[PDB]
Amino acid sequence: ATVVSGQKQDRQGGERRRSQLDRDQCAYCKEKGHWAKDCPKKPRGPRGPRPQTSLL
RNA sequence: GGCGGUACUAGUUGAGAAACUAGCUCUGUAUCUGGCGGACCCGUGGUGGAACUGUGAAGUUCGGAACACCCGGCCGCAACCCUGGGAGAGGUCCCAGGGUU
Ligand SMILES: [Zn+2]
Repeated sequence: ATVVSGQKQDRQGGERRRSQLDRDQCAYCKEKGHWAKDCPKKPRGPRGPRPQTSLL
């Protein structure tokens, strides 16, 4: 056949870290003990307090 | 907890407002990159072979494999982006594909 495909191009370099994330660390608060999916910061309803006004 | 703006409160300085510091109020804030489940398909991917020999390590024989738990991809999902097309009084739209999580 000859002539089908070819290039052979070098391209490397993928060194990146996640704040030295640990298998026992949190990727949210950076706290060690729980996981991000278990971060106590994870907000969620219902809502806390409730506003209310009258004549103003 | 920390800081900034606000006012006030205290202390100091000062004649002076004002300056500074501290206290604090409110106000506001700032982070899920390792993705999570699902099924159970593929790779012996990872790790602990089993007994036996032996003071000890190490081996040996067995099987030459098995199992188990995890593992990756993989699928379902949402997020982000690359890519394109065409018209539109200037970058609007709509929609599909992939990768990664
Ligand atoms: Zn956390």
